[PDB]
Amino acid sequence: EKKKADIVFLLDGSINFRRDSFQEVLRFVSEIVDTVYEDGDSIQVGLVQYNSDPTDEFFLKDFSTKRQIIDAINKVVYKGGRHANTKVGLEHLRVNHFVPEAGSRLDQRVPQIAFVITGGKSVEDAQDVSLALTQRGVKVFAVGVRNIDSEEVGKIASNSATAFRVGNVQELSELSEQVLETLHDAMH
Repeated sequence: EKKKADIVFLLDGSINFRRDSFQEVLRFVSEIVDTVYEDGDSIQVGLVQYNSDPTDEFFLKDFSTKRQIIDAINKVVYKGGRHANTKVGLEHLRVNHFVPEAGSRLDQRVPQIAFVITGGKSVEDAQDVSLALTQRGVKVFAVGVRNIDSEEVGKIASNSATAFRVGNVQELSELSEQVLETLHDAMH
């Protein structure tokens, strides 16, 4: 009954979001972690901010309590940049986050979840990298903000149930209920 999962967040840090809008994404990610991580759960969290390049903020192995994770999320600094490349972002997760040396328990059939939040269409199609992760057992969650349509969010997400869309970062929290039920299913 205890929840076991490794969740890696991939956050668009480009100019698709303003700096203060990015802080609303961090707050949303913190709220997700705070409610999904119950007392006694074995949940690890890593986070990547990406523009044209990915930036490792922390790995699954780094922090071991919910409070350390939440404090780590609320220390990420918006870095900006142009041309958010979600394909390079997902490939970086493939190489550097869903591996044992980064703390991933993918080898032990522990649920692996990639949570993508993007505010604009990727300058490089990420459909094949997302499919390669899905076929390896990684569940890819995709949350498109403002300039993301149904087809782009469908290319990133593993399936329709893990594809979400909102009109702005302030609306992100109306997905909280739906995201957690889907996250709940993704650990069942």
